[PDB]
Amino acid sequence: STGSATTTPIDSLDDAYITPVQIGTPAQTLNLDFDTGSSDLWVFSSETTASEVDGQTIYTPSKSTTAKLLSGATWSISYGDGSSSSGDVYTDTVSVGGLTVTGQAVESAKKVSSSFTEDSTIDGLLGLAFSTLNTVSPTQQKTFFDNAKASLDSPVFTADLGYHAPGTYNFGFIDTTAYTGSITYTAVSTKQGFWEWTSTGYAVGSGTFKSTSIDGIADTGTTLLYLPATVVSAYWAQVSGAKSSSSVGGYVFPCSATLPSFTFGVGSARIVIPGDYIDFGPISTGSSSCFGGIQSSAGIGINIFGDVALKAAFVVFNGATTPTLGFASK
Repeated sequence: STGSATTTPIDSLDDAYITPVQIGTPAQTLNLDFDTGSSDLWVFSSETTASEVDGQTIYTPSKSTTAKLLSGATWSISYGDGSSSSGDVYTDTVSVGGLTVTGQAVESAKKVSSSFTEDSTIDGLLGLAFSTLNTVSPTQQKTFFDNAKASLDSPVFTADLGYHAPGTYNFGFIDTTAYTGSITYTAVSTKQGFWEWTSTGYAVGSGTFKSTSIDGIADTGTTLLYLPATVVSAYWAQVSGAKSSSSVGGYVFPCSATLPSFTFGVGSARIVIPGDYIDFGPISTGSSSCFGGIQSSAGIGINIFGDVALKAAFVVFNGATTPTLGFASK
């Protein structure tokens, strides 16, 4: 089997991407944030505290003939940005882009943090990291990909995120028309439950490539590119007037700037992030100070190849017995 679904930015800045997902019978379609950095499929639901729902589409298990309460199971998760959610668990039929899993754990939110309430466009998350990170207790549950894997034509999914445009998540096949040149594959460590890999270095604009190992995660659920402070300083030093602002919470730059590209290494291959991808616009409405899309990972504790990086590439998440990551230009 295979699946193919379009993923769409939630706003003009590509702050996140949503992908329609069919849950239950009859289908209830919710727009979920596909997150390769976590492993819970959770949704706004009829059980969510009413004051914490503000425009989201909810899953109502009582209207689904295939929903079954997973007795005794609860979940609770916290994300890198400090947002959180928690609740109980149903199993139900879940389809993405024509690919169907029966008995998928669908984590129903009783509580969500303000950040989620305030984003009317995201109806939940669909985790695509390794199932070892799943938070369901007392019986840990498998991700959608883990459940689908054995049925897929090939045990892979691909992320093809757009810059200010829709893109695609494919399950079970590699669309050879969706990228240019070759896909370069690189080793993955699953020891922390993430798609963790080591980039071979970087360049700023037309500068010389610096060979250096940068360990980090491929995380579709993180907006920006978070890298070591040395790397980030070298990038922003090439932008006149750029500075790290403690009050704003990272590097800002004059909105009148033309940003240089940033290149990252995948083995001997190179992925080029155009400068425009690094512009996240005014820090507040009407400001001439703009927020940068490359930020320091110092104090996160891990480097994160988020959407800013991933949207510059066609990315293969290879879930073979020994998982790997593949990157191609496009």
